[PDB]
Amino acid sequence: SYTLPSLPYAYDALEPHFDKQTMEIHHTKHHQTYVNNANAALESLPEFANLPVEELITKLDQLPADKKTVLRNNAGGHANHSLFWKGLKKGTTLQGDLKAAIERDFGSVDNFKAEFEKAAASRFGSGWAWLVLKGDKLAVVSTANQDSPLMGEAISGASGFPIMGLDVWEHAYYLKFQNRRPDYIKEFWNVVNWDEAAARFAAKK
Amino acid sequence: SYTLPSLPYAYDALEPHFDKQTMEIHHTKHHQTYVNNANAALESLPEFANLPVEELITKLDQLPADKKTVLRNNAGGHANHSLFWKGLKKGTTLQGDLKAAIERDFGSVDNFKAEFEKAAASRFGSGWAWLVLKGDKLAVVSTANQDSPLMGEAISGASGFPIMGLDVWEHAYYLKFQNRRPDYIKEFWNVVNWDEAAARFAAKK
Ligand SMILES: [Mn+2]
Ligand SMILES: [Mn+2]
Repeated sequence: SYTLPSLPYAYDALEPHFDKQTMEIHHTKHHQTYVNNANAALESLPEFANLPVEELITKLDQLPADKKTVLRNNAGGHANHSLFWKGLKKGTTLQGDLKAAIERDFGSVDNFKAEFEKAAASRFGSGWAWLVLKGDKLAVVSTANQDSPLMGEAISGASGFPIMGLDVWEHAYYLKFQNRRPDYIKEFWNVVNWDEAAARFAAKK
Repeated sequence: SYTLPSLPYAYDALEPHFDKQTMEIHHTKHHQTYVNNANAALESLPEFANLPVEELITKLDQLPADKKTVLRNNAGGHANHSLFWKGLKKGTTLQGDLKAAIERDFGSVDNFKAEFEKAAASRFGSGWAWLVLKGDKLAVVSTANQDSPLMGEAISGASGFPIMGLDVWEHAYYLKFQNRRPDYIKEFWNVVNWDEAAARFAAKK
């Protein structure tokens, strides 16, 4: 039984970058729905229901053929948004090991940002832009809908351990930005939680 | 080169069903961008640039590998939205041979509406819900992002001649309905142009 996590901050804690109205709807309506549908799909699968959502999405091919898609979509949605909320915070600073790794793997922070922005803006339709750790190297990848790199290349077209990510489904930015996804992407730099990103980069698991 | 077609009515002609602000943005920003992106990719393809968009999406497999996805997405977007605007109109009535065909193929108008509503709601992520004519029979199907049944089954996962369609990308309904897509789908019944659908059904292609 998956529980919708509470946000680690107020709905307007990311203002003036991400709007409070969207933060509320995004959490209480969209995430709520993924949790509901994932839970409904796992009702007849107690063997899989006890696994953490992050582990479940790595075992999608282990599910009954008729449960793969519904759980890929909703367990993926739950896993992705849970990471999203924790990966957002104002006032942090990229530094330490993670900053060194980005400069090492991308040449510079600006280099990395340009590549991330490209992935985020070029994601056609619904999806996510990610900064992942593929073994020893950091990389920028994107996925469609609620797919996660944790699902593997065969399913998601991407792979690696997510360090941080940006939701580019239109519901994530339409109320305030409408079609202006690039403005939303720029604002993201102001709220991406480098402290949590650093924590994940340290864990690597 | 492609050009953004003018709407067949004022931006507020679909009120109180589809909001005027969305009609404006959807047309002048979203549709415009597909036209812009398609033209940019076709600049270097004089042998394809002269083709009507509806014809171009039937030959995506003929394009250079590096041009297939960008044109599938943008030429698809242009073709889809062009159909969409003409497929909307207030005050129409589903009747004639189209209605009889719907009743024959789905058992009843209400049965058809339920199936269309289901397909429209079940399209996960960005996409379209379609009423298509194939094998001389009407059927409900959905496609991802800007894919069209006219692109064929291999690419779009669907086939047939579109009679009418509903855009379920979040930008099409978020301003007024937010996450409540089913409500948006219900309102669609109030603006779906049965006259144009009937004309398309008559022509058969
Ligand atoms: Mn989201
Ligand atoms: Mn659209």
